[PDB]
Amino acid sequence: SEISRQEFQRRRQALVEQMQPGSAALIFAAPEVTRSADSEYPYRQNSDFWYFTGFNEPEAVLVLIKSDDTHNHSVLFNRVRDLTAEIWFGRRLGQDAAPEKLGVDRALAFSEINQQLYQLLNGLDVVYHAQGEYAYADVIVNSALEKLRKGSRQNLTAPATMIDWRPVVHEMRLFKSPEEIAVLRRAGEITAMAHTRAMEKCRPGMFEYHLEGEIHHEFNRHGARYPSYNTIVGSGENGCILHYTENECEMRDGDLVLIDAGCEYKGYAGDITRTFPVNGKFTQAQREIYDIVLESLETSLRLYRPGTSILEVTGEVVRIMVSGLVKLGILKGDVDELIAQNAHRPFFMHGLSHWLGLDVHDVGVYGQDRSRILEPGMVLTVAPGLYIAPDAEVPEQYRGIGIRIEDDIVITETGNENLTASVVKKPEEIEALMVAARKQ
Amino acid sequence: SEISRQEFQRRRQALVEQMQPGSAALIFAAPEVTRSADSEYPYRQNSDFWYFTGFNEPEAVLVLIKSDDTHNHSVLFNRVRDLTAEIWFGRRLGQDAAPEKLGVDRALAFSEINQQLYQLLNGLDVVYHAQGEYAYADVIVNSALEKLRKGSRQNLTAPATMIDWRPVVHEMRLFKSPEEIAVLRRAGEITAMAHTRAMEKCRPGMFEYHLEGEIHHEFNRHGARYPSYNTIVGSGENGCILHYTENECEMRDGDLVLIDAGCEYKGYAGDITRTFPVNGKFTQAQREIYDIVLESLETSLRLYRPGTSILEVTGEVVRIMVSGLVKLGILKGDVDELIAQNAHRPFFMHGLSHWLGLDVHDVGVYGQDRSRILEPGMVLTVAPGLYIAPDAEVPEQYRGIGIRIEDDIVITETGNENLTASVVKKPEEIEALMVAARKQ
Amino acid sequence: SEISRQEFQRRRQALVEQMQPGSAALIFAAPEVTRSADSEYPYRQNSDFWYFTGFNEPEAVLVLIKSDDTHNHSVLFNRVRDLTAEIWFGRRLGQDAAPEKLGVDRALAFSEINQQLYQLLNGLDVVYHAQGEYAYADVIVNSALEKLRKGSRQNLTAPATMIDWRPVVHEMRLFKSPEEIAVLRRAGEITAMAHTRAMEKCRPGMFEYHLEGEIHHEFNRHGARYPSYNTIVGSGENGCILHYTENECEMRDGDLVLIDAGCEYKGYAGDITRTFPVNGKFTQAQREIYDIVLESLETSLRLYRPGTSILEVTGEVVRIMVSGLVKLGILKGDVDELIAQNAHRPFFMHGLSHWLGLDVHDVGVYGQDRSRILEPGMVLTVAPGLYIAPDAEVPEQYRGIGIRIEDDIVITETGNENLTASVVKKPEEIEALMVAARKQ
Amino acid sequence: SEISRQEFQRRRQALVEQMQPGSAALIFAAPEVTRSADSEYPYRQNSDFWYFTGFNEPEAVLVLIKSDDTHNHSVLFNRVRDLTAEIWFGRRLGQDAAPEKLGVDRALAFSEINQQLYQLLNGLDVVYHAQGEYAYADVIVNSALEKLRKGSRQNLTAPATMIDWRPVVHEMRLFKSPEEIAVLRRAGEITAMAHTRAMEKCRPGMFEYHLEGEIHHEFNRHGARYPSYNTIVGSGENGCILHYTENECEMRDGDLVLIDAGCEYKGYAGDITRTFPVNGKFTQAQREIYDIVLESLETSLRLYRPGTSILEVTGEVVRIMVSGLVKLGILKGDVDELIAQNAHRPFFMHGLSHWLGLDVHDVGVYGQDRSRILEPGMVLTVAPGLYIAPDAEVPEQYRGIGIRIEDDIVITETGNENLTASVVKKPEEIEALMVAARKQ
Ligand SMILES: [Mg+2]
Ligand SMILES: [Mg+2]
Ligand SMILES: [Mg+2]
Ligand SMILES: [Mg+2]
Ligand SMILES: [Mn+2]
Ligand SMILES: [Mn+2]
Ligand SMILES: [Mn+2]
Ligand SMILES: [Mn+2]
Ligand SMILES: [Mn+2]
Ligand SMILES: [Mn+2]
Ligand SMILES: [Mn+2]
Ligand SMILES: [Mn+2]
Repeated sequence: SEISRQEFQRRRQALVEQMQPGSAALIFAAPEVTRSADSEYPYRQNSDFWYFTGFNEPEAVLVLIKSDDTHNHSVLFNRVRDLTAEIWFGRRLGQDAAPEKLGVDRALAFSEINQQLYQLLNGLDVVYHAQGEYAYADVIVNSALEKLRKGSRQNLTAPATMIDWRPVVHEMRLFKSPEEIAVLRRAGEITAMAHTRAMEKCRPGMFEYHLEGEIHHEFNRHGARYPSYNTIVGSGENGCILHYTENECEMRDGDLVLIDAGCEYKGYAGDITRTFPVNGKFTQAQREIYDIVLESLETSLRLYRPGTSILEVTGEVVRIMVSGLVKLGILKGDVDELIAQNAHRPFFMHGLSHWLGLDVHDVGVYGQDRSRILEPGMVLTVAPGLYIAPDAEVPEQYRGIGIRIEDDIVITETGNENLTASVVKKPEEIEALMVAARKQ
Repeated sequence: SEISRQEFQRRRQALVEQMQPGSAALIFAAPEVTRSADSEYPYRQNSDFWYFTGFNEPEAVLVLIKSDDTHNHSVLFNRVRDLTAEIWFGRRLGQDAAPEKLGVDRALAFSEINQQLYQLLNGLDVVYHAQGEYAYADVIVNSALEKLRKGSRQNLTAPATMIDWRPVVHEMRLFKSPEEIAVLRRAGEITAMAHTRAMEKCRPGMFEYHLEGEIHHEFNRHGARYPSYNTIVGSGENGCILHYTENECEMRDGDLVLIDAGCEYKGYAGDITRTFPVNGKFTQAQREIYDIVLESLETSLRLYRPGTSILEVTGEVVRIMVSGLVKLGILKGDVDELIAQNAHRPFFMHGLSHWLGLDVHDVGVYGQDRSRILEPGMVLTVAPGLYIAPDAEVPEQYRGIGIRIEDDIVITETGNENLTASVVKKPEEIEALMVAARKQ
Repeated sequence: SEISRQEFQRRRQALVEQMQPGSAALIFAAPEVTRSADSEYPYRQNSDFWYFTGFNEPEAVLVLIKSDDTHNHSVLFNRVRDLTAEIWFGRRLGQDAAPEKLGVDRALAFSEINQQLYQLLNGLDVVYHAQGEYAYADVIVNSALEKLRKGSRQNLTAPATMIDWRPVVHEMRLFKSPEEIAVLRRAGEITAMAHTRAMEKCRPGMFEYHLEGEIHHEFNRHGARYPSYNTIVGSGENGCILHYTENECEMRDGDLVLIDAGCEYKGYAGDITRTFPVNGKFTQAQREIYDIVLESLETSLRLYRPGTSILEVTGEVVRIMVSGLVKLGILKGDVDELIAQNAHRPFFMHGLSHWLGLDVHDVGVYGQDRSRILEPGMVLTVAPGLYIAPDAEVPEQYRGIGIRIEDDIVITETGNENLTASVVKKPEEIEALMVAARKQ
Repeated sequence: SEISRQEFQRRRQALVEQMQPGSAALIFAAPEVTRSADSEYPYRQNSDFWYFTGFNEPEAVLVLIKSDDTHNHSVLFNRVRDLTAEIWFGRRLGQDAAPEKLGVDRALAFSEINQQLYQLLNGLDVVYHAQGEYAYADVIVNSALEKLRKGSRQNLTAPATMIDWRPVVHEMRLFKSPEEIAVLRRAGEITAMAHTRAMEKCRPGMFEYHLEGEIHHEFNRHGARYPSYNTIVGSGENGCILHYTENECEMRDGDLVLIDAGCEYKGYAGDITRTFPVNGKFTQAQREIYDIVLESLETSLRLYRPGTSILEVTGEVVRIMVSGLVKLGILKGDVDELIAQNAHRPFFMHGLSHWLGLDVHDVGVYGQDRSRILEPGMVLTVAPGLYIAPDAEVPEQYRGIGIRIEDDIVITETGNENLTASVVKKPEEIEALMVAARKQ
């Protein structure tokens, strides 16, 4: 699966449709980023710039100009071609090939941007710009507007209105197209395959990072070179740390391991969590906590549909959790009183669901307390968990247990589709999978 | 292999030994670095801060104070402990545990640095600071010195002399200790194992990135989670691009593949290049170029020793190259005239050798044209290559061939030790290794 | 004459009337300005901040909030009272006295602005801000908007639209109210008195700066402590330099002296130029150039009225000038051809007229080539001049002559009113005035 | 009096003498400074740049290069000549005329500084630079050093040591040469003439600013165009505000007026304070406070000499003050106990003496509590005062009285010379002077 030329074109048009007449929108590429000294991290394009271009170079700027309600055109600034820079650091699109390759009307050298950008904004009424996203962008934009402001004797005028395009663009990204869902579907499959492999490879005596290596190799073999976020492999008490990425410990027989990992496929994020016994067999105490988290996930997957909200499903999860914990003697008292006192918060201290897309924690307005009514095309995670601290004042057998189970879904017309159900989560199925692998 | 507490202590003392009396040296940690939106790249500590601390947190500053020629002490600023930040993002050293863990006299909260740093520099004559390394550091340091400058009514005075410690510290890093060599030795072994595996797995129809996945998995299984630089896998004409990292192409029977990859083990970089046929059998034309590059490497490995230089060995390599190319009809004319006209430069257009250590392109003064006389403890690469452009005006059979062969060495008392010789480079040995694997 | 409380109130309301509902306008005070080391120049408030407040302290910000089409309110941030800062640097308004004194609804400490401003902008749709006017303002505003942008979990939202209020406010300042005209009328009288005094005091052997001292003393005695711009006193060849402020030369019998000087009365600028003989008697050559400049001024004063433009009157001046110069043999050829070739530009190389108000070069849109149709209430200068370079290739007697004559006017319903006609400009009247004084 | 070419040359050499061999010192000119919109304050050169050049243009940089202990040379960067910029804003030195006019070896265009400065610092060991003085300077200097740091392949190296030249240069400025003393002597005379005139012109009903106008006119007529600081004219209760510059009040019969004003002559500051009755006749209550302040001044003028300190003389002044106040019933108790409790501080709350030179609050180290031993050539103020608040709990007749009397002196071999004694300070002499004038 991939995103077509035509889809990138549609997105630009959909933004232009919402822009005021006599305006220009400016979307900047991400800077390169130092890892150490002269070496750089692998390049990651800005998600919003990527969304309208599918162009993976730095030092580029998309300018969409709306002259009026039926006339508009696109200008790309990008790096000029250069034999020496390309023998070294690899090929560039340049200006000649860009109009056709990327479907833009004009392409200009990024090195000429300060000489050209103000001429493009001259006489417009509005400029859409994401101020404070990048410093190099703010410098370029403020420098253009100052030229126009001070150039009234050269008959130049600046647009007096500056509008943030992020709310508009993030509201667009919140609703996935059929193509986007097809890509995210494959990101979910790739990620599931990686998690199944981690379960099948796990043995006591391996280190947490060994499972990270297995996962990343699986991402890569399907053409997802990078993860969408830093992989979490928290065995034992490390599973009580929500974003544990040290992954430095020897995995011990008797412990659970919590794996939170997701690939990045064509820009889009997978995001799955699975928790399982290192030795392939859940203890009674481990099952008791795991069952509460699994019921939470399974109930949420039933409930999520158009018309409800993350807040409303979260409330049901809290009920399931508080009731389960009371039955184990981890909480004491009346369920409804405990719910009203948020007595689950020491054990479940994060949100159930976030938007998913070009970023793992994707853009889009949630509403107060995540009360926004869900609609078809919204893509989100379902990620209940329970984390009992090593020093919690609860029965000994629950102390130092961290369990999360997380799936990725898309809201459909009548309910939801689970993108990550191809990796098992029922305990009996986890155990069968690990036994099968240990034979072979 | 690892670096001991005592070794970190020795390094600090070695720097303090060179500092003026009545001075303080300020060494800042690296900032966290955004990959996209709220997600961050895996943290990489500043190599110089790492060198004196082996401490892998951001928002930390080492202050070494030399009161006089026998009195000095160390102060660490680091992140305070915090239960909520640690349930989320994982554990912190804090101030209580830091003196013992890191061998410093005092530890203070990074959040108090602007209230404390000027009190530490008050009345000193010199401050050692790497100006322009990090903006957040320059702001902290300039803000401290301004307080002191303007506080003469509170009996405060600023050191009038600011010295860059980088030349001193980089001259220290240039000469590896026995422990550093032991670590780099293991980085070389780990990297060699990865390159052997890539050769053994390569088949036509696999993609360049598939070999990247194999390599990274091998790094990880030996406890080197990250590469020291972005992995290069350039098959066919892609091998003519020196830092090709797209690794996006299907590998074709008939083509060579150039793999440039290195692990990062305990901070230290491996750096190996091997070029081999995708189908396991070099053609006559491929052998003809490969043999020139291999002779270049083998001769350089014989020559490198105390007393010579990168420049002097490079001159021998150029002779070997120009002579080989003339014999193939790729160059025409008198060898010595061609050498004097640098007629190899269209085909070999980079340096033979760089320093290697905590950075792949390691710190240390090279001298003019890399004429610095080599001494025991210097660690460096030997990396001859020949790159014939797809459109070079040479016999057809050499066009689009990129070959590099690179090993890592340390200068010893009587010659050099090859850290990366455990992966094969003689063509007959490459071919045997790939045939053996293809059986199985 | 002065500006009333009620007038400041009217101005704010007139701006609020034009603002969108659910918006806030932010108007910042000028920073203090170093002259040398710890000493500062006399404080000059930002003209726009002054316009809405008549408040002459630094570190102040006016926030006008339009909740909707009938509800709005004002908030002032200003310096808190402080006994020690006031024993030293003199009295402050503070927060208690500000609402009544300045007619604002609320007053808050400037030192709390970063804690309060974002709460004032929370949930608004638009913010009016003059971006790039002051750096300290941009930092305050961007810091507030970032808090709101990132505070969606605390139910905060930033206005997505930022609008420059300068075009609106400068269009307001362009049309003077009856009170403003009364003040500018007195600024013109004060300035005229100063220029008359300079003529009456001038003797050969005095220095240019001596006339500057006379002028400034006259400004001050009428309660205009500061000039509106740096005083020009260019005798002889110095009169060929348009903004000559060195005023360092001995004034010579035989030379003309050009005095360009203006007071600042209650914020408003006077701006007069008079040129006269140092010895009180114009030569034939001096009269010949002076008469052309005077006819230019006198014709322009007849012509300026609603319905015409600076461009249209400038064209008449150019005709008068080119014709006069041709008659003197300073230009050669056909008048209309010379006009079409802009042959006056070596001698008259600046505009005839600029807007006048709180700034000497006052705000307001001129239109292309200053073609904007004039309307009652516009206040402007009329300032023709001719400058013949010491090395111009013209008859010897005109070389090194600089003459400008400048008056300040306001456009009325049927023509214009001359605010600066109380200082003489007809040569016979200049000469009588200087003879009378010499007796003283 | 003026400062010779030779003296500027001597100063540069005296600095070069103290510089390390293989170093360059960088001294930047002051920026132009906005008063409002496009209008600028009168230009004031940086005192340190002025000290070595007597050059009064912006955008200039003096580079003094010490190659070794007998070889050094000077380079000026300054504005290029330009006919259009000079017809408008007046003449420029340029590069051709600068070597001779300013006694420098080479002059280069300021517009080429980023292309040339790094070539001047290449290969030096030390750079003397006043970091944080001006932002435009820090940008220029850091940009040069970065070029050198990163240009090792072009055989460039940066000086690793940066030293603040301000301590050295300010220690030079602290000791005035015979020429400097001659100029400061004339600044004292000019300032005294102005203060005598203010006394002679004062009548009840005049405003405070009227005396400011008289003073400034007197400065100007002697060729001191600008004051060295903003003039203070505090009548009545305004005299209790130390730096009262509003000067807005009608002067009332019965009140004292405190005038603090100083001219700037050839860069050097006069600084005199005189307090006198508005109506020409001191009351008993006014005399009682005035006599304490005058005894303080007269005793200090006797005491100041090489070997003592500002601290030591201040202690004598405090004794005189506490004793006087006790006799008036303004303080109660034992003199020595009151002195030990600093019981004078409500009434005398500033220092007695500051250094005087190119800045009114001149550069130079004071020592702890101003304990530095005085030496011939030091120039300083002597400025005791007593300020009784309108609401002080003291006998009614002393409330709202502000009196300061300040003279400028230079330490000589055997004592001091009073530069400002030509304006009267004994009350009987003040009264005679005002009576004489009233006849005018
Ligand atoms: Mg347990
Ligand atoms: Mg071929
Ligand atoms: Mg003449
Ligand atoms: Mg009284
Ligand atoms: Mn997750
Ligand atoms: Mn998630
Ligand atoms: Mn390599
Ligand atoms: Mn290498
Ligand atoms: Mn004028
Ligand atoms: Mn004017
Ligand atoms: Mn004073
Ligand atoms: Mn003083």
